[PDB]
Amino acid sequence: GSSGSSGWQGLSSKGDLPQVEITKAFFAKQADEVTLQQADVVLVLQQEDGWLYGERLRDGETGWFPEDFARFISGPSSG
Repeated sequence: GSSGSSGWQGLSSKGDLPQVEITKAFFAKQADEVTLQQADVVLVLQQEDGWLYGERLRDGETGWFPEDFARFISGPSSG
């Protein structure tokens, strides 16, 4: 299959939310900040001029992550 598991299905709200790839690890210092790795994926949840909140698809950790440490894959389209 694709990795085992034993818990809840998930239960989360999301669709086409914005995603950014962490160019470099982002060691969380605060209690709101989440630790990210290089070339990671985080589902943005709340965009705050300065900090971008999301949930790491890795484990599902939801914290605050700066853009400087990520690259908007697709969101602010042009067309």
